[PDB]
Amino acid sequence: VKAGDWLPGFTPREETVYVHGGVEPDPLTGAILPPIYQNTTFVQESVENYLSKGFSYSRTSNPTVLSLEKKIAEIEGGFGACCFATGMAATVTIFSAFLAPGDHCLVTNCSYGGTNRCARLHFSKYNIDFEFIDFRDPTNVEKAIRPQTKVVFSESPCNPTLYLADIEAISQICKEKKVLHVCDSTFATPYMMRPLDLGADIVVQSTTKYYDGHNCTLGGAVISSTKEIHDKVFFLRNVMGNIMSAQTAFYTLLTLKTLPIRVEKQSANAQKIAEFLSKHHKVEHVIYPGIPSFPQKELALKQHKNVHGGMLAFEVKGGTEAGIRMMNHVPRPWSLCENLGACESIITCPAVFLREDRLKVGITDGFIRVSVGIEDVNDLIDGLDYALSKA
Amino acid sequence: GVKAGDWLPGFTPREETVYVHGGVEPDPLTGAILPPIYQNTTFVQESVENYLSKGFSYSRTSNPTVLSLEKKIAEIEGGFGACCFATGMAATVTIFSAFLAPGDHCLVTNCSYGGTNRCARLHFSKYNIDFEFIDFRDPTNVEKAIRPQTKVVFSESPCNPTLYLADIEAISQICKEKKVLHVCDSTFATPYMMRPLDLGADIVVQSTTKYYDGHNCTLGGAVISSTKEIHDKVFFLRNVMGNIMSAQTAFYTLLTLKTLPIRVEKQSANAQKIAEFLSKHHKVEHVIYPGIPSFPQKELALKQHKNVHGGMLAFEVKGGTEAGIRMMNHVPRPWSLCENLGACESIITCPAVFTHANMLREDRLKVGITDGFIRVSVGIEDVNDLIDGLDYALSKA
Amino acid sequence: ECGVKAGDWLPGFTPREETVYVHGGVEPDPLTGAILPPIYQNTTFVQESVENYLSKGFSYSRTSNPTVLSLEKKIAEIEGGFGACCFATGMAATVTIFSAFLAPGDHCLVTNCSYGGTNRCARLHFSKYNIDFEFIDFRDPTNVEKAIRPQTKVVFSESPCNPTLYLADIEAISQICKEKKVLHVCDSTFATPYMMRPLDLGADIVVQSTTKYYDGHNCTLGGAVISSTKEIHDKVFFLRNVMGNIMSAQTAFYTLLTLKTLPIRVEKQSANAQKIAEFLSKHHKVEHVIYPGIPSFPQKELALKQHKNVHGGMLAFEVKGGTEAGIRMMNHVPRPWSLCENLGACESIITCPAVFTHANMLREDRLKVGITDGFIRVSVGIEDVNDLIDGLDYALSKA
Amino acid sequence: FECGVKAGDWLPGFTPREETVYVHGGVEPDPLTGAILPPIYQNTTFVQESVENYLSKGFSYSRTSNPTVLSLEKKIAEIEGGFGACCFATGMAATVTIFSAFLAPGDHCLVTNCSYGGTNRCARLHFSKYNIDFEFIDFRDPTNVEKAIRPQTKVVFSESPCNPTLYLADIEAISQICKEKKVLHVCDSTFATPYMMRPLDLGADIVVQSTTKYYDGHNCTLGGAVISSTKEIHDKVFFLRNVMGNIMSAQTAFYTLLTLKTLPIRVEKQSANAQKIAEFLSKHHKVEHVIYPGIPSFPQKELALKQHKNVHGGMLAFEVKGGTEAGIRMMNHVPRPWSLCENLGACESIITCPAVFTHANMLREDRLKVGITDGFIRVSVGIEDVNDLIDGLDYALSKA
Ligand SMILES: *Cc1c(COP(=O)(O)O)cnc(C)c1O
Ligand SMILES: *Cc1c(COP(=O)(O)O)cnc(C)c1O
Ligand SMILES: *Cc1c(COP(=O)(O)O)cnc(C)c1O
Ligand SMILES: *Cc1c(COP(=O)(O)O)cnc(C)c1O
Repeated sequence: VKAGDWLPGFTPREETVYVHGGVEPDPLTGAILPPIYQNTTFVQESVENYLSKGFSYSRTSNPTVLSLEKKIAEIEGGFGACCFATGMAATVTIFSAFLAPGDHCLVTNCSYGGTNRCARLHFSKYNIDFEFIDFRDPTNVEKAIRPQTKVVFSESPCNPTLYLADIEAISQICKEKKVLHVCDSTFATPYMMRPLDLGADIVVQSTTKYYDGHNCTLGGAVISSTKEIHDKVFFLRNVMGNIMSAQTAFYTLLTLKTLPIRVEKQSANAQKIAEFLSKHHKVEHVIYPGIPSFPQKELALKQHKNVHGGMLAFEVKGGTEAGIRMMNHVPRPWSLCENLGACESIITCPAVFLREDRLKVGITDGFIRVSVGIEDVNDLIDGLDYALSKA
Repeated sequence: GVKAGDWLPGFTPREETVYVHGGVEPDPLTGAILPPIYQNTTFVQESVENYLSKGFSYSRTSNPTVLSLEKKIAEIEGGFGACCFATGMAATVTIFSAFLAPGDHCLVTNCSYGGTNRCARLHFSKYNIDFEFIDFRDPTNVEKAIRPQTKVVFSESPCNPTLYLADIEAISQICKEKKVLHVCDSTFATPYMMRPLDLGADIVVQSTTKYYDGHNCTLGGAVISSTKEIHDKVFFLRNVMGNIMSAQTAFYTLLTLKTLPIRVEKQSANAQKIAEFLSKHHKVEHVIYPGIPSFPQKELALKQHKNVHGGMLAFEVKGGTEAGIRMMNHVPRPWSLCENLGACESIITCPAVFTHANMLREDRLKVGITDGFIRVSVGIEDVNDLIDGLDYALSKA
Repeated sequence: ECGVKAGDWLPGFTPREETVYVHGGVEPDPLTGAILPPIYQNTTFVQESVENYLSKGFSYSRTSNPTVLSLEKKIAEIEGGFGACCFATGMAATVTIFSAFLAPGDHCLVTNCSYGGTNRCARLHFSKYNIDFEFIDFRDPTNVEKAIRPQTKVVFSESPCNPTLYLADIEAISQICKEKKVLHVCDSTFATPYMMRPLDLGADIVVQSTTKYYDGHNCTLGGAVISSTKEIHDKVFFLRNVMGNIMSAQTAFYTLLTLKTLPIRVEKQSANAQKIAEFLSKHHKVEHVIYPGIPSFPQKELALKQHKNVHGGMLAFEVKGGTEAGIRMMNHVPRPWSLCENLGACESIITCPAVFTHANMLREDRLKVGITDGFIRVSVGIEDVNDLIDGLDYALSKA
Repeated sequence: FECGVKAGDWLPGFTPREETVYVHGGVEPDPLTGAILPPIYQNTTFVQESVENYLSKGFSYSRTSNPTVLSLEKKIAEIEGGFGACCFATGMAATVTIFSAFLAPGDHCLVTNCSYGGTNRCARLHFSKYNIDFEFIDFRDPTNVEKAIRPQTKVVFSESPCNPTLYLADIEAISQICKEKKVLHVCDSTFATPYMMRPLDLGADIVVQSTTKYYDGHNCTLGGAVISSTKEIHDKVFFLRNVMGNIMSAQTAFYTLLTLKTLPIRVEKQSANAQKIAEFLSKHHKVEHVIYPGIPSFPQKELALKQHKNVHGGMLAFEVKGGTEAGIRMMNHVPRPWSLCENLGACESIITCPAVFTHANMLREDRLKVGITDGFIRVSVGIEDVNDLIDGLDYALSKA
């Protein structure tokens, strides 16, 4: 083999896949990065050679988006991947493809609020029955499955309570029951957990959070384990017109190269911050998979690779008013906003951004979600200490 | 005392002024004449109490650049509001997802855009929604087919690719009398030639990919709503389905929309000349263009078309499918053999051999797509080069 | 006849003007068929071997880039030159000209009412290199003939001039410089190739600020040097690599998009400008109007000989009442007008050089370069001309 | 620590630590919208509200200044520890602006003889035509710089580490010498990055950066930066950048603002991988010499540990046994994940041989005078798994 070739029998290791996976220099010019195909249509050789070069119209497929999809499928370990404008678009495409009137769908009751509301308020009007259950015990999944059940939709770790779901056990249950297991691994990243290695049928990802990790783009990704699922997803994406654009795909191809080192820094910072918070006299409870008080420490040790993530949560003593004061006084470098998984550490209120339906979802009084970034951990802890001084 | 930066109080801007400036003012912070690109996911909040005080939180729900474009588009189309989407298909599917439910009936023109038709029949009907495809050239047919289950009447004019016209005013009168939502896709028309919201339509769907862009650069869609209620439901469902337009695409479209009037004027003058040339060419059987006397709906065209008759035309070659294939395989530069329309670059397509090549012949003659039908999207090149290329190609058929 | 197929031009085809603006120097992407050139937003290019170094034509984006190269071939075709080199700004292009073709002890003739950037560039920077710049009247070519020295290497003309709209006979000056064997460089930013191509008229080098009409949307900055011979082009290319002022791929993509509508943009701008100049010429508050399309124009013979299709989107006038009247007018110019510094855009722009850009310079020099006290520069856009005239009328009512 | 600041403010008197500055320096949420990232002002001109309020909002024309570029410039000035900074289309543009602003006919300028080939070519092929004398000397000894200073000397242009021999220059001693002799000190710290060495901290007057390499670190954009220690130097550079029309674009500034946030962790990973790779290469039968500041064989190890912070860098060099032919064989058989190209400092590992690619048309004596031997290989270590990089290098050396 010569320059530009991978060694025969090569299995690139993880970080190599994040830097190089599924992307090669441009054949025409040798450009080390994939050029941006900011372009609607593609000229055909003739009528008989329609699609001979692989492209026709950017709503159906785009070369930059295709390069990103190949990289994403390689990173998550699936057959194929389809990229979308947003993570909600990926979720909605899954629900549109695999649910018909009369079908049943099991969802984790602490899913992302957008997923829950899109199921509850929109798709329910098509006479699809969504049942929200506790995924912490896989036996609940096994006993709630009906003959009409098509999709089991898990999420691990959960937004924002950080509950874990045993992806391997749930997937075994679903294979025995012949139902599609879809897993939302946005909080974990493939660097900490790949549900496809654990038997899941589909992975859904909001690339907005960690794939980007720069507060730059929006994006979604559906990673399919087989060709049939992938082809159904691709067809429906073309039908619904929610494909990701070439510029976003270029941004994400760039940002994905640093996901491992970013997540390593974020999870080290998060470990230190969780320990600090767990020894703080104004903090009632701290949720982080890496500290011994984590209720699902056994599952986290079984399921998490490399790290325990940049996401944590905590409750301030005194409830809603103390939490609101603290968040109103959290100083820079923190940012009080709605995203997560970025270089910029973010602090959020889930509720104030009915308590009867929220206390059942785990978001109790004074629940604070923390997305740790890559700043100096001491500056972050200084800001947190000052903010807690106002609680 | 009107000063620099203000509009004169009682002076409504005219059309081209609206296309250049509509709904976009210089950046308050810096004075930037173009609004900056908010290539940015999230927006910092001043406090928990002052949530959304500056109007933004998350770009999937709303983005400042996208919002500027939406204000310009709503101004140009003459509606209350607008929501911009990643594609035109996204906008159409958002309409269908918002206003249809199992058991409802929806009327669509049988010569709709292929994507609209395929989206209805292969996806939404699995939700037990009945889509009936009737001929919209006679509004009394729409008046007949409306039932108590009917919720949406989906018209298109001019139609892709047959350029059939629908009388938006008469159809809107019908739907208003019958209390049913009239949605019109005027992508082929552009707001410069026809504004369905002026003609009584309740919703307009646009694929900004075509003429709003006009440069083969971006994908995009738009839903322009006549009332606050329709706009609010479209906005909510767009946030739910995550198919909003990107900020970079919105910037591109804000740039290209400024030249839509002159672009469409050049394209339509070129198209008139090309249609006349084709109509007096011996290897051409039929020519379809609203601006030549042989157009079957000349009365409606003169009634509801403004300024121009469009850059789209169509024609049939003598000898049918094989002759059309030969000709299209021999259409030289400056022409492009591809799938888009409405761009500065002139484009030749065969919907029977490219878009509906997998479709059977028996049902493609019902869409009016004869085999040998050729869709022409005229660009802004010198019309003599375009005619020379067409003549060379026709010599091969 | 022939047997060319789709994607081919007819044999020996010479595209007409507008066709060159839409398609010139750009073919679909050979790899994918993409109708537009993809953006090569990347720094370095991988080589397949030591032997095949540069075999695919690219190594490093500072030296050259595929998107920039597409734009450069298009611009060379549009201006009718051998080659083109694209730069980050128009001033970058001009500075590269001056850096390449002047040395200590050399003489260079510049039009006295040149653009302020070129004048400042020569007087405040390059003069330090013992290059002697002389600023003369270019409205009479015999002035150019009489000012040429044995040490002269460059004659830098500009037509129409920024902002006086003075013209220069590019053909006669080109004849003079050919006779005495000195390089003729011409800045035709204000004209655009759609109105005047100096290389057609015997110029050796054309300099363009693509920021203005090439862009025409107030979006990007950019410059271009178009060379009539391979030797000049190679010198410019080498120095552009040395100085690191190449245009970026994103800017090149923007300009490739915007250039496609320059003909229709300029047609609309010039029709609007003709109507606006005719309106202002009759105006109570207006002292003079300067536009090549009205009989008032002093150099109308040269304009009719030298201008193709249009007389441009630029005009200028003088408000009666001096600097205070100018200031009142500017302070009350309403939308759709904009009070700013660019020109050639779809958005109509208006400004007064004496109180904004040239406020620091002494009145004697302003009058020396023809910029009177009430001088107003007007870049006409593509808005409805009636709204523009209404705005001008109100602003003048406050004068 | 008893104050009353709230969300959006820094703590009073706060000086953030290094990584915090890389993420947040020079940048705050957008006042209009709260946008956490600076919007891209893809925009030429800026409307003025009045004749009297001209420039009251800070901007007029993007060739002179642009808000995105200014945000990046503030971040860079904070990161390098300087008064001000101006950003340019390329690094060569930054260097060219320095040479244009501070040199006149008859002036003398000392340049490190192993400077980046572009700077050397810039000096000899273009600026020397203005009767500016450029003398190229060995900067590894500050006494050489002091003895080589002439009455007409105005600029001393150091580089450390130098492209590509990785020679070091004692920035602090050279700065002391220049400050005594009242001469400008410009330092090209492109290879080092501010994360490893900040020459303004060590007394330099001007820092020149190619943001193309490590600031970007993604093979994405070109750019340059001039960081000035005083307002006077900064104003001179600003004025001349407006004259030269070589300012950075807003889009490039946005890209670089994005990528600068990960420079610390990127450089940490790159330098750890580079330490391992240099050891593995110090260790090979086909390798004659390895040059990396982090291994004991480095000739300037003492200066390296005095001057370098946190890391020893992602750049290394070595020389294969067997000269140009073995070097060519290895280069022709360097497999993925390596790339054979001309940039450096990126996430993608890059390898090249200057004597056969960029300096191939250069005389051999001229190359050996700069220390570019026949088997000389320049290695830019990325952030891939170091074992894959080592396997690729081992396969390539097997075919040498
Ligand atoms: C944010 C999020 C989503 C939605 O992705 P978007 O890009 O915002 O549409 C889905 N799932 C999870 C777990 C998320 O955190
Ligand atoms: C092309 C087209 C569409 C689809 O719009 P996209 O932007 O391609 O998704 C819808 N309607 C009509 C009339 C069209 O021509
Ligand atoms: C504006 C202008 C220039 C300078 O070009 P920039 O892109 O602004 O640097 C040069 N010449 C003329 C005639 C101009 O109008
Ligand atoms: C690459 C480089 C430069 C030139 O910077 P560009 O961005 O390529 O113009 C200058 N100095 C050093 C040390 C370099 O490595």
